Amino acid sequence: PLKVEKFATANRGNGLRAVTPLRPGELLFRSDPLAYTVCKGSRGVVCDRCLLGKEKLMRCSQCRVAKYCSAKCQKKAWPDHKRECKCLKSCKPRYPPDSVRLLGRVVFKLMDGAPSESEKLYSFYDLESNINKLTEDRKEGLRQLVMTFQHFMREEIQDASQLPPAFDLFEAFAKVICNSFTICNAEMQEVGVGLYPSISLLNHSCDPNCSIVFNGPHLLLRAVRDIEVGEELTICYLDMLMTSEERRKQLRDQYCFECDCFRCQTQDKDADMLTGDEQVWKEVQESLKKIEELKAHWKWEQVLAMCQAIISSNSERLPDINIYQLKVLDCAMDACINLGLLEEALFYGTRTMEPYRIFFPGSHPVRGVQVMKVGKLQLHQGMFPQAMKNLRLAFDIMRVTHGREHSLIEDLILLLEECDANI
Ligand SMILES: C[S@@+](CC[C@H](N)C(=O)[O-])C[C@H]1O[C@@H](n2cnc3c(N)ncnc32)[C@H](O)[C@@H]1O
Ligand SMILES: [Zn+2]
Ligand SMILES: [Zn+2]
Ligand SMILES: [Zn+2]
Repeated sequence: PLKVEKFATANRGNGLRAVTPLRPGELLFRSDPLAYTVCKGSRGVVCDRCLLGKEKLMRCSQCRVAKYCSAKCQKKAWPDHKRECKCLKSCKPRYPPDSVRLLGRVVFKLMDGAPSESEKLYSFYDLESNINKLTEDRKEGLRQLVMTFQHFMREEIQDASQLPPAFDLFEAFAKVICNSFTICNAEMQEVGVGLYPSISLLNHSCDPNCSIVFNGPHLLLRAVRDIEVGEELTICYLDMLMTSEERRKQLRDQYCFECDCFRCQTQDKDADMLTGDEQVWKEVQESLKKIEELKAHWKWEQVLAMCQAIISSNSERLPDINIYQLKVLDCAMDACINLGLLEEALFYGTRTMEPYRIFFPGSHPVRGVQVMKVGKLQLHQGMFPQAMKNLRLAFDIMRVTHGREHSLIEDLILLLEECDANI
């Protein structure tokens, strides 16, 4: 029996609420995507199917765009790839926007696959589109995505008879905008995008009572606070390292609503997030656009070189509590780890630990994984009591946010065992 249920909220459309009391860590829903694809920067870096990175990937011989970690993944992916394959080939070397490839897989799944378990509570047809709130600028952008879709799908979709009944391409892209999920690997690197329509019932909170984590394309929804019967379930749609002004803009631009929560009313944590000299963090925030772009393409050496230029600058520096400085530190930590610079990684990672405690309150999967990385670096360095403390803290968080059903809990348990045997 389900612990959650769809309901009509008073002023946020449809939502999800608890049917039984919930405790921190309790698994509320599991889902595979209705449809998903690899994101632009991870294309050819991770496997199209399982979203794991490898040093060498096999490509699909027909289109040479889809790439896989194994013969098993390539064969298993063939049904959901067969029709897009003709489209990607005939449109080479033009590669579609991620949302267009995603919507292609939506159409093929809806036309050719059995009804999807991902739609059990809520279907793609049910999804909010926010049409009557879109600006003229947004509508124009969606009209270009429509034509991009029609161009890219020409080989497989000729007319409305190859679409689901009463299927409006404009309205479908509007649904995509405000219901796409960014998929991340175990290390919290962005690797894909997917639609999970039952999960799309969850409304936003800047201080949520639930959390989702991804294990490959599989999505786990867990409570991270006590929740009582009838209480609405919420997740945070946004990066925690954002000011209320930055949250207002993205929630307006992407989700067409204004947030009334306590954090937004009081600009909760804004002042701490923006400490240091404004001119300096303006420039660091500018640079982060290139840094994050490079990182989205796994270009670790260039990421590290840009981050070192900031972290160890000869010009003025920022406190580690500044969110842009914090972001640079994490990018440098993750680069060093992938480049095997483990002493330097531990240096940056340890510096993020107190800012992460402040900005990821309660149980948040992002902080749980960060602490696990630091303790793993400390274990490899022989700092056994210090590693053991952070590994236990990571377990305390990730037992709630990840849970037994997430394979990273297994990896963490082994690290805990290895570190305890040392002690
Ligand atoms: C993923 S859907 C959530 C389910 C949605 N309420 C529905 O009816 O299908 C995202 C949309 O829900 C609405 N929404 C989500 N969180 C909200 C909030 N905190 N306040 C008002 N509306 C919200 C916005 O319309 C947003 O674009
Ligand atoms: Zn694979
Ligand atoms: Zn192919
Ligand atoms: Zn808010």
